[PDB]
Amino acid sequence: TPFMSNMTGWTTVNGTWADTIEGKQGRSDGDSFILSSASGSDFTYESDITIKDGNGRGAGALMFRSDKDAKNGYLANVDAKHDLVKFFKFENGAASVIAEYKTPIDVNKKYHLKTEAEGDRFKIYLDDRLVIDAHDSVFSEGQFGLNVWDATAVFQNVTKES
Ligand SMILES: OC[C@H]1O[C@](O)(CO)[C@@H](O)[C@@H]1O
Ligand code: NA
Repeated sequence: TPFMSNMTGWTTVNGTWADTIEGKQGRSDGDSFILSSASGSDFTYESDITIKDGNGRGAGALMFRSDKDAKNGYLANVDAKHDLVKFFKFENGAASVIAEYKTPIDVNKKYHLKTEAEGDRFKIYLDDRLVIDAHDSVFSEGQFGLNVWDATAVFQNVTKES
């Protein structure tokens, strides 16, 4: 098992998801999603994320407090195309952004993305540097997942602690 995670029940919502020696690979034009059967309310959730060459060289994301369809929930991402770390939400099937931090995000560079969620408060860390501290009260609990946007991206050491 080349994909390292402490979570299981990984079930594709859409896009294409496969395990490689670099970890779990997602690939789509636009947004796509894979959900774990694992669920949570307050937690730390993290992954190594690498944007590969291909598609639009866009983004890879943690997803959390997600509904069963990935139509509602929170994401934190690294976006190579836009040079952004975004904290955002889907609500009623569409995305809107809560906070975003500007920094160069390079293709083929491994980033460690960490989210700490506690009640309505979220702290997002990029390679251990705190970059976003935000509030949003829309979702309190749900499934963990992963997302890519206009990208091929690879996720490794995907872990939850609570
Ligand atoms: O940064 C990429 C992300 O940006 C969004 O357009 C939200 O602004 C999402 O659809 C996509 O996953
Ligand atoms: Na970039």
